[PDB]
Amino acid sequence: SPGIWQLDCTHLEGKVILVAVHVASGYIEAEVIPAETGQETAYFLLKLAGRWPVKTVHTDNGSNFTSTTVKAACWWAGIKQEDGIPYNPQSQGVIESMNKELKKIIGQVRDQAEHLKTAVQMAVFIHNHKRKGYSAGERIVDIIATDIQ
Amino acid sequence: SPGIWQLDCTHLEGKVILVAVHVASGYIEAEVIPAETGQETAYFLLKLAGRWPVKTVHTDNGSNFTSTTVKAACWWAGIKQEDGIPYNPQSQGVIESMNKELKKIIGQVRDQAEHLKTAVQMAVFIHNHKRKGYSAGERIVDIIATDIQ
Ligand SMILES: O=C1C(=O)N(Cc2ccc3c(c2C(=O)O)OCCO3)c2ccc(Br)cc21
Ligand SMILES: O=C1C(=O)N(Cc2ccc3c(c2C(=O)O)OCCO3)c2ccc(Br)cc21
Ligand SMILES: O=C1C(=O)N(Cc2ccc3c(c2C(=O)O)OCCO3)c2ccc(Br)cc21
Ligand SMILES: O=C1C(=O)N(Cc2ccc3c(c2C(=O)O)OCCO3)c2ccc(Br)cc21
Repeated sequence: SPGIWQLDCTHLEGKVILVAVHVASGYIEAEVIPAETGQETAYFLLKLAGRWPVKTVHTDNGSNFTSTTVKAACWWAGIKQEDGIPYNPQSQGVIESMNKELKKIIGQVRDQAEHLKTAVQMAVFIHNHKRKGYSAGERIVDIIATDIQ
Repeated sequence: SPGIWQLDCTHLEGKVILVAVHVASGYIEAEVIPAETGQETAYFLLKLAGRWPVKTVHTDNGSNFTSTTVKAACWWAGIKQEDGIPYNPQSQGVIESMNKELKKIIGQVRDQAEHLKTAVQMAVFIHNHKRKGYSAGERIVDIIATDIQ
């Protein structure tokens, strides 16, 4: 479980927000892209796996699951690509709740920046630092550190 | 020291590679940009600080140190912006050595991808996973986890 991530794609202002969630911690990374393509998804996964020890990725849909470019990136980066089918049905709802929360945070900061991408990164910051008392950022580090020992 | 990062800017193929180094671990994040502007640097720091607990950044030059946009981002993200003057003169050399090593890794992967940005992210991956035996990725997590506890 310390190496497990979930991809998630949501839409705002006619653009796409691509999100990777560390399942055990709730920590996220995100980017704005014009549209979800295999190439964009593959590049996003390469960035993620260079930054955190990504063992398994639950892909967000069948097109990315199928994409040869995504498969090439997962091979390159040593990532096991899996489906993201909510076998535990509470998964649909958890992701849905996350997307709603992210968009809410984006709305709270939206006026501080001109570009959506800036507002998205502010929202990533706010989410990962929020005290729930540990934050997601603290949890991911502790989880992986425990795993290393 | 767990919160201390150093910015570094290097050039390749007529483009700019912006690098943030976690001083205590040697862990890096990097991006390709057309040119090093305050706005690009500010955005890069926002991304970094949303992902890792950035307390202090040693800026790479006086223009970024002075930039109002960089100062605004450091304020927003709770980052103490400092100079990057090598008071310990081995700093010039360590950064120089890093840039040389990065470019070498980029050269080793360059043919596998068309875009420089992809090759840079492959090099980030290879650097952060390389066993020196701990890797930089392992060191940064351990350092921050120890700090949390
Ligand atoms: O509300 C949520 C949520 O459920 N998560 C996802 C999540 C998944 C699994 C978890 C989570 C979270 C989380 O609450 O961040 O927390 C404990 C560990 O298990 C979010 C992530 C980003 C943003 Br913005 C909002 C949320
Ligand atoms: O609020 C802004 C902002 O406007 N940007 C920078 C910026 C400066 C000038 C611009 C900008 C932006 C931007 O929103 O990226 O958009 C194009 C118009 O001119 C930020 C970067 C980091 C952080 Br934290 C906050 C912000
Ligand atoms: O050769 C180096 C180097 O010195 N570092 C920077 C660095 C700074 C301080 C350290 C470092 C490193 C490092 O070797 O990564 O290692 C142990 C902790 O103290 C590099 C970072 C990325 C890449 Br690519 C190459 C290098
Ligand atoms: O080697 C490539 C590659 O070509 N890309 C993706 C890619 C696919 C098709 C392209 C690409 C790229 C790319 O280099 O980003 O460049 C534009 C021409 O058509 C990679 C993405 C992740 C990883 Br890991 C490796 C690679």
